[PDB]
Amino acid sequence: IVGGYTCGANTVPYQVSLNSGYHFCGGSLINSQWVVSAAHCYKSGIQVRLGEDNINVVEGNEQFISASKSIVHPSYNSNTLNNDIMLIKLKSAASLNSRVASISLPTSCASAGTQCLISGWGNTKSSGTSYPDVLKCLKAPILSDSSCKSAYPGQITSNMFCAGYLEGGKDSCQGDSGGPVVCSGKLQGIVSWGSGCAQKNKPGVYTKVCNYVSWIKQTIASN
Ligand SMILES: [Ca+2]
Repeated sequence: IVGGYTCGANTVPYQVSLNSGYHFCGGSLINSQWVVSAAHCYKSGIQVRLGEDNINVVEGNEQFISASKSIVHPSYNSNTLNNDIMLIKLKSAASLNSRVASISLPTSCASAGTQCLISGWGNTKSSGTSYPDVLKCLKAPILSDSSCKSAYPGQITSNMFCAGYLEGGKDSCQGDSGGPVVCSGKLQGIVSWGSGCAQKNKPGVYTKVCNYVSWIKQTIASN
């Protein structure tokens, strides 16, 4: 996260870390057995880390759980990043408490201007690379579809939204992918892609979770 602040330990109880011997993506807990993340974070060997603040120190409150399976959206397109969503089933059910809790799915899409909380352990630099130990947070509005499309003409599908600041200085960055975008208590977005980090007129692009609620529900029911 570039331009954000320290969240505070366990204040984003639905944030997960995907680990393969290092932190490579984020994700959100949506029930005791399932995490949502981005299709592009897809790899074998994933250990889901819940209740993490400092990802380098065991502090207490962590639960380390192997993914049992990862489900990339069948229509995911790695050139376009259209349908950039993935579900991960935990080998066993997390223990839900105040530190480790699930985020609700929206029942309707958010409008332009809604303020959301984005969070991750990704690079905190616009230029160069500086990874934090602790979770960082950012408040960012959802931009209008007109602005989003005039920033990335021919690249925005109806399953993507833009959020952030046209002025540069504040954004998600390398490391943050798969992580939540939460707006009024629901998960509206997934960190997906952009152009550099916190560059002027190049806001971050997010997966539009409201378009996937049925798919999520349907796939979880059958697995
Ligand atoms: Ca830790």
